[PDB]
Amino acid sequence: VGYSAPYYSFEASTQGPFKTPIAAGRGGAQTDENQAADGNPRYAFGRQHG
Amino acid sequence: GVGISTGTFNNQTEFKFLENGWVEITANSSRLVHLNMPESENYRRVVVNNMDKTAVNGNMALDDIHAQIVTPWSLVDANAWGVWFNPGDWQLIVNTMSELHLVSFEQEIFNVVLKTVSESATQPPTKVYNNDLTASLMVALDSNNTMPFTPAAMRSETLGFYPWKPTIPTPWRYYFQWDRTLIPSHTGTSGTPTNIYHGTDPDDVQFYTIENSVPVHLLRTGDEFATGTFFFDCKPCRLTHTWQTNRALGLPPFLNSLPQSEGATNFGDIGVQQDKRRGVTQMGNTNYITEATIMRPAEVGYSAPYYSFEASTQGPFKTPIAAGRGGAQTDENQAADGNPRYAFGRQHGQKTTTTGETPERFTYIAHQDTGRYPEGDWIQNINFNLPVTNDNVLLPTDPIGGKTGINYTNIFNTYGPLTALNNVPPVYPNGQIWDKEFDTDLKPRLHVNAPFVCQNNCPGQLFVKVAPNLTNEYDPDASANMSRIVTYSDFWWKGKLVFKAKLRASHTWNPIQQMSINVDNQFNYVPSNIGGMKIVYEKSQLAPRKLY
Amino acid sequence: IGGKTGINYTNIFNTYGPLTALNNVPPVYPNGQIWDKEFDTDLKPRLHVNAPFVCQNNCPGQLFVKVAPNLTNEYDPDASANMSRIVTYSDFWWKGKLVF
Amino acid sequence: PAAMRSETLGFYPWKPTIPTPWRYYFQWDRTLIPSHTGTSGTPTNIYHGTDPDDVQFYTIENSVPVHLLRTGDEFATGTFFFDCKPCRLTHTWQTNRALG
Amino acid sequence: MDKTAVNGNMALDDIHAQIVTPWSLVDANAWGVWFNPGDWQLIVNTMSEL
Amino acid sequence: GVGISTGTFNNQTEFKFLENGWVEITANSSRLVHLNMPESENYRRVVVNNMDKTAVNGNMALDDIHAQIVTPWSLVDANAWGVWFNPGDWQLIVNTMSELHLVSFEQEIFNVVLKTVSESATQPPTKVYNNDLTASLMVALDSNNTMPFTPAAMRSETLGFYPWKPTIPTPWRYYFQWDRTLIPSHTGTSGTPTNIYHGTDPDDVQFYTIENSVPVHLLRTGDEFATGTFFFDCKPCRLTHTWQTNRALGLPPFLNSLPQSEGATNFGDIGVQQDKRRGVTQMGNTNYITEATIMRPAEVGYSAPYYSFEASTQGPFKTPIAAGRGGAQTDENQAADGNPRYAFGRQHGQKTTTTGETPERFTYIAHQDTGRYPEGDWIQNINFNLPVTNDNVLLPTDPIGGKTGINYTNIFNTYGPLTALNNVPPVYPNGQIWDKEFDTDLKPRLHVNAPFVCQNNCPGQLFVKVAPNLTNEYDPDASANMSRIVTYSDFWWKGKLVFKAKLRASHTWNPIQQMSINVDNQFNYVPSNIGGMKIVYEKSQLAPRKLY
Amino acid sequence: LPPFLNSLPQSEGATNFGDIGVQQDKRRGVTQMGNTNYITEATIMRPAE
Repeated sequence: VGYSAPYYSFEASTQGPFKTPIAAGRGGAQTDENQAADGNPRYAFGRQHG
Repeated sequence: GVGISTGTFNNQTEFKFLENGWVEITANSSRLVHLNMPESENYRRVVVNNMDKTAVNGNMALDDIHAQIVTPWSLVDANAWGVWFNPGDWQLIVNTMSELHLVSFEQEIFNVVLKTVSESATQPPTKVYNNDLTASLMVALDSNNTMPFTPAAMRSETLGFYPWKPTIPTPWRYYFQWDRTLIPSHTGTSGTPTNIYHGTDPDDVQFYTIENSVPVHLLRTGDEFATGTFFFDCKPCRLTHTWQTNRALGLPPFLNSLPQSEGATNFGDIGVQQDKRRGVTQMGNTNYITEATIMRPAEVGYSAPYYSFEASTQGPFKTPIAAGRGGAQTDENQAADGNPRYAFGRQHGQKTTTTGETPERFTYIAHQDTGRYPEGDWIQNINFNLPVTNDNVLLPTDPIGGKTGINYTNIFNTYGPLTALNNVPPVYPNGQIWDKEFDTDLKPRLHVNAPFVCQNNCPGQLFVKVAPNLTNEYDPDASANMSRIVTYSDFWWKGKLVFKAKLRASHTWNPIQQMSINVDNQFNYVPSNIGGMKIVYEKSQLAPRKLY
Repeated sequence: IGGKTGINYTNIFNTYGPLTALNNVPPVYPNGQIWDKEFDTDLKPRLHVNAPFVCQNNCPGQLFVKVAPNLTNEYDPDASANMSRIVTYSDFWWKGKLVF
Repeated sequence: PAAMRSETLGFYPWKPTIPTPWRYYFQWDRTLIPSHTGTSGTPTNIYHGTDPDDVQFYTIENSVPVHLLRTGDEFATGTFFFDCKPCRLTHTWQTNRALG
Repeated sequence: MDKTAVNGNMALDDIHAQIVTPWSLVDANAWGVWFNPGDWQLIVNTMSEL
Repeated sequence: GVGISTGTFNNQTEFKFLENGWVEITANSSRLVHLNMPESENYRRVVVNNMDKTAVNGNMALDDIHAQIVTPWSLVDANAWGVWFNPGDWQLIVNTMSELHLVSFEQEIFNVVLKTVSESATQPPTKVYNNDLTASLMVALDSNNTMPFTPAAMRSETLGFYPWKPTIPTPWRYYFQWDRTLIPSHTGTSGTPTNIYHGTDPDDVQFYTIENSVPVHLLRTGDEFATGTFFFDCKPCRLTHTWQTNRALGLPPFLNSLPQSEGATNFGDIGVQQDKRRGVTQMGNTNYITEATIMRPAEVGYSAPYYSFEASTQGPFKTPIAAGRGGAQTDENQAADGNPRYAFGRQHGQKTTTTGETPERFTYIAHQDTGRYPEGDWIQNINFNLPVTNDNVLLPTDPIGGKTGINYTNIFNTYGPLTALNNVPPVYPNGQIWDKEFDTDLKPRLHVNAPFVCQNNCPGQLFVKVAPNLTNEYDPDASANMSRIVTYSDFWWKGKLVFKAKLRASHTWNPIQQMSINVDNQFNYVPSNIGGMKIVYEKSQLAPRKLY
Repeated sequence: LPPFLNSLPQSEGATNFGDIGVQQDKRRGVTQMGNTNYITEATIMRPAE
């Protein structure tokens, strides 16, 4: 159930580096805002959307 | 019969346009095949041991130890692009179609001839060629695909590529199980690493004979043979390449400032602080939204270990990769892994009139940008404090295992549930057309050697052999070697491959990349004053396609 | 690893393989995207980390809008200048209907 | 998808909104070598330009039929059906450690 | 380039080329466009698949 | 009506493949046309006399004297390749079709708007634009082709070539008969050669008005107009060029000796004395059979006088030629006669963002080798004694009339009953598509300005005009000038051209010449950071065809 | 198509000519004189003879 993937891994092809995506992050017993990790998405937005 | 031809020569490829932009390409190929009696009339079980070469520490990749069964039969293989299309036809396909479908295959043997060389050992020792009218050619079509599959194109051993040049089949041989152990080492590795050929696991043993498995046909001059039509089962082949990288997927950032003047330095500018932008990332602990940082839907391509040899029951083997690199960074000089290399002879592209035995070769750099610049890769500690500190980064520059010529990219693997890749593009003319899937529970998502893998059913292989032309003396109980009349046969082979293609449509304002003759390549498409011929390789997914 | 003290084997680690079981991404209300277009790639990704719904064979097409040019009395197509327009703007009502 | 930039229609029915300026990626070639704080020198950081075979310039005018609507007019897309596996509204909690 | 010009800042890369068009995009693909906190509660607390 | 659109924008070109390799191309073109009220509301009869310029001896070719009728109407012309296809589409046609058929044409006017400029002569003098809801646009389609035919493409005055850039029609004017006499002279010609504008032959007088001849339509916002479908009558256009010269027709000489080795100097050799060979010639008094001498069936191309001005009733005019040269010998430097030159603006190819009023231009060098190298020509006395003697030869080098810069090739003409030539190839994007035949008893075998000439029937011209928007004061008996409200109109024009094409087939082993983007031309097919656009011209009969 | 006159007579008069307003070597249009920029009425391209 789940898998391990390289973290804060930038890969590079024909147009510059890019972050390697992960299907799920963590959080729970160990991660909260403080137990911050990879895989969890972050949303930034304005007055029209929240 | 004796004075009657049993067939027709046909090397015409027809293009028949249907409705709704579908063409039906039917490639006819005809050759004169020359065939000699077998070295022996036996099956031979031979081992190849170059232990001496691997005996040098640091040379493991030079390993060639194997066991194989040598058979008295020859294989007629026509699965290579060059057998069916010429530079002319390829241009048509490649510049105007957008996808290819392999539909069927048929082949037939006609106008068989058997002669016997008689030497009138004279002053100037002479030899008379005579027709053996009642002699037979032996034909076997393994349509139930019993025999192990051996695509002659991985050895540049297919029929030849020119309709006005006679050809020959290859001696059929197949791998026989063996057990071998080889421990890697390097220049100056004290000692002698184990390098052992253990032998054969009895439970892995399978000796196959044509005679016991396929029905054999004897054809005399008057006879003829024809395979019927075989239909393949295969997903279509795209004739277009993709160019978008993770870096080019979706909505670009809105530029708050646009160039006011033309000029290679008059850039536009996002107008917003990288730590003050809106959008999505997968960096839960950061407020920086950059193009390297912003979220993309999946990953195009993947990272795999390079110049990685793996080892199982029979020796080391190179780990295969689905796509190499090349472009901005790799040319012949920016040489990498993943790009295939083709070596071949006079029958398949090496200039005909060229003297010398060095194969003709080429490294294929596709056009779909789906590979990697390992040199641009970097791992960096999760705190993400930015001008990253030498010990919160792993650069393709830092050494692993203390080896200075090894970095984490050589052992790296970023394949996973978000990987998106494309099958392999066609390599004209040296590339194989179709391949047999592995009879494995779980199968490979692609084959790096043919764009077409037939799953449930493939055409069976065609085996040929001069039947034994005994002399008056023959004693089956002698421990000697059967003495035969020197016989050879010439027959005509005619094959028919049908494809289905779809015509491309322009969708951009700007023109596309097309194959075209020019003052620099021109002479590669016409004979020499000597009649020398050559067949330069070409690319196939010239036009772009949007990935997303 | 590599003698870097702030890097360990987990940062370069990968245990994805033929026994991996995972689930697609959950919906993010209200900022998350609903649907996404699959990649026109031979082999496709098992999921998309940005939308729980990827439409394969067919997706709704995009909708583009624009005020057509409201020219003034003076207009010279062969001038290397910039077309002069009457300051126009438009307001319209958009109505959409999504069924689940 | 305008949602990866938080550029969708707005979320409140009683607040007027606006569409986003449409733009799309154009092929380019760039090289950037990683480095760190105190990396002697200046790592290659080059914008090479465009592979001509990767070039695709698209225009709306040449590709889609354009509709001019005046006040009296109206426009309607018809109904589009999606093709998508269902989305689960439940989470799993079992780890390899809790199976069987 | 100026920003990446600082060693250790590669992840701050934003170099790209794009086509700027005179058209606007009407995009409504975000949850917030179709449901309110009220509706979301209903879906999420009582349905099991969507 | 007022708030209702009466039309649709469409600039999509569709390619619909039929059976047996026939495509049906349907080119949709849409533009926003801007139109102003007329200078005057009258027909004007004006003469242009640049006598002063021709007044310089040696400047006759600079002649511009003519009479014309100036009309209050504008012409909507869309006959230029660039109006219907983009670089993208052209590549498709040109690289994959082998012949083109122009089938039909339709055009319509919609979404009409009329505004009136009101100036609030303020501090900073202002002006308000208001809609004149009851005002009318006047449309006239001369479908009986009454008016004299005036293809706007010979002046680079067609609709513009980009769908996202508004355009304008041209002020319609037509030639009015005049009589003029100009005697040629040269630098230092004593005296003043007659240079007279005699006036008009009364029997050659034809004053035409739109109002009296075509039905006029008044369209208000709510209205719309549509021409119906017109079918053309025209022979097909070939998309291939020929390359064979008289020198390459038929059976080559049998070579009695062939190169034994490869080598740019290892030639083969006919083995027979030029005066001892078999074969046919038309040199009844000679036994020499050479490639320049042996008989060919007819002649490909012809020789015509060069930089020849002829004179009739209205001034001198350049003698036209069906094909120029270029290739081995002519490039921009090996400049010659017969090749057309195109001058144009920002609306038709000149870079958009370029400042400066010099037209953008280009000389078109076709690909069909059907022209001449006058420099290689020679006349030689019938005795044919060979190392010909200076006075039994006329070389492009000897002077005629004692002029040292004139030779017999400039006055030479070898057109005759054995001449074979091809019609003119298409010039994308500045070239005209179709042309009206001459209503002459005997007609020209071709037109050097359009590959398509419609004989029996052509689409009629489309005339547009803002109707008079009078003010409160208007006195028809005043010798003054009618005072009008400053009105202008914007309307959308939509045209539809349908073609029929046939797909090409490979017939040679070697690839063909195809149009393709590359690192050197790439930036000519995409906008600038400023949005500058340009439309570089292209060639059209790229692939070869055998002549015989 | 005759050349578009950028200047028209303002007064009646057998000498009140109109004038093309453009330099013969700066005009748009077609010719068959590949090596020249002069577009005049004797020079401009006609369809046949």
